[PDB]
Amino acid sequence: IVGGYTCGANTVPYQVSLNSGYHFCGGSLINSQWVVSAAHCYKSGIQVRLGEDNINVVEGNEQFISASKSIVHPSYNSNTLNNDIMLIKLKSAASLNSRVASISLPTSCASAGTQCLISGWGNTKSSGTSYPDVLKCLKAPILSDSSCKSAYPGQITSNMFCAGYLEGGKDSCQGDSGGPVVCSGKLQGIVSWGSGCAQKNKPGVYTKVCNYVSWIKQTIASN
Ligand SMILES: [Ca+2]
Repeated sequence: IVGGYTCGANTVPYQVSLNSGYHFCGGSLINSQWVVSAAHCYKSGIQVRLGEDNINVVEGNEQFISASKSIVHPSYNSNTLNNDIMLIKLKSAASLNSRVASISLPTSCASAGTQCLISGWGNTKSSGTSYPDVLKCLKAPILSDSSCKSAYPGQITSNMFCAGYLEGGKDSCQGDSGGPVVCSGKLQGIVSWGSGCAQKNKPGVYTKVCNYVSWIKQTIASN
């Protein structure tokens, strides 16, 4: 996260870390057995880390759980990043408490201007690379579809939204992918892609979770 602040330990109880011997993506807990993340974070060997603040120190409150399976959206397109969503089933059910809790799915899409909380352990630099130990947070509005499309003409599908600041200085960055975008208590977005980090007129692009609620529900029911 570039331009954000320290969240505070366990204040984003639905944030997960995907680990393969290092932190490579984020994700959100949506029930005791399932995490949502981005299709592009897809790899074998994933250990889901819940209740993490400092990802380098065991502090207490962590639960380390192997993914049992990862489900990339069948229509995911790695050139376009259209349908950039993935579900991960935990080998066993997390223990839900105040530190480790699930985020609700929206029942309707958010409008332009809604303020959301984005969070991750990704690079905190616009230029160069500086990874934090602790979770960082950012408040960012959802931009209008007109602005989003005039920033990335021919690249925005109806399953993507833009959020952030046209002025540069504040954004998600390398490391943050798969992580939540939460707006009024629901998960509206997934960190997906952009152009550099916190560059002027190049806001971050997010997966539009409201378009996937049925798919999520349907796939979880059958697995
Ligand atoms: Ca830790």
